[PDB]
Amino acid sequence: AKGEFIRTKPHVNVGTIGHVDHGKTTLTAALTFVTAAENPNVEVKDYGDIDKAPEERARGITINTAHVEYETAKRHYSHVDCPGHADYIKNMITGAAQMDGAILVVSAADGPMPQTREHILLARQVGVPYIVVFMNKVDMVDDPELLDLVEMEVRDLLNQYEFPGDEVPVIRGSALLALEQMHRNPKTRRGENEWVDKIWELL
RNA sequence: GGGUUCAGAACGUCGUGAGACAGUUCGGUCUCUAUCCGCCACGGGCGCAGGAGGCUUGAGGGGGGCUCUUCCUAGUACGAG
Ligand SMILES: Nc1nc2c(ncn2[C@@H]2O[C@H](COP(=O)(O)OP(=O)(O)CP(=O)(O)O)[C@@H](O)[C@H]2O)c(=O)[nH]1
Ligand SMILES: [Mg+2]
Repeated sequence: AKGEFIRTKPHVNVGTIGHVDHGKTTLTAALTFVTAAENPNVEVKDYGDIDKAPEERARGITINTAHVEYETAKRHYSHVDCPGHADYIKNMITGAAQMDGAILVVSAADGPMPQTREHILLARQVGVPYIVVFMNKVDMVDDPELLDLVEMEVRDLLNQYEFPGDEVPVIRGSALLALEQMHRNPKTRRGENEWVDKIWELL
């Protein structure tokens, strides 16, 4: 009652970094629910069990790199979910020392923060060729052209440590909402619900 | 009436002694009846510029005024955390 792994598509490890409280984990649980419906072989994880360690849970934050499995009819992924803060950097650095690609995560409301830097810096010294940004917390105050300033300065940061910043695919949206509807929408593909389609732009 | 503050008894101690010490130590009677002012209640009498059965206004008095936890705004202002 464990089942044999059926290697169909190719496997690639992608991790998720970025400062604290910026949606790193939820965005992670999201990719689980999102990519779920449109294909089996995923096994759903939630904001709760993604961070099953007491305190990590009861206390609020993420303390240990997760490790999630979700695919696409295109490519199979293994998602290593790093923690924000400092202190635990010794656990993100270990999560990072793996992941082929890093799904960077910045927040519209806050913008690139102190850890956002170092993480990127570690990625340039860990050996994570390729980064993808994902502005989260966008569903905040109508910023006609403010969230645009983020993608202007975040790219400045990436192209500040030898990263294709100007090329880096900066998706936009919210993970909470995206998650939320999915949370109460198990089965349901893309090209339908608002935000859910914002996750796929990233996937 | 547990402490002190009578009489008994003892310790230490001081005194030849009787005795002595806010030094200890055990014991050791706390008084049915409220006249007046005061107070809580309750009436009788006369008064209210005509006699009565009812229902009332409220000057002025009194009473009562308290506080904690948790959830939501929101893990949002602020904060590297
Ligand atoms: N407004 C808004 N809030 C969101 C969004 N995504 C997440 N959040 C908020 O952040 C909370 C937890 O975020 P989480 O994903 O764990 O943050 P994190 O990136 O893991 C921070 P660390 O890993 O360092 O502990 C959520 O319960 C929610 O209130 C979003 O897209 N918009
Ligand atoms: Mg986390």
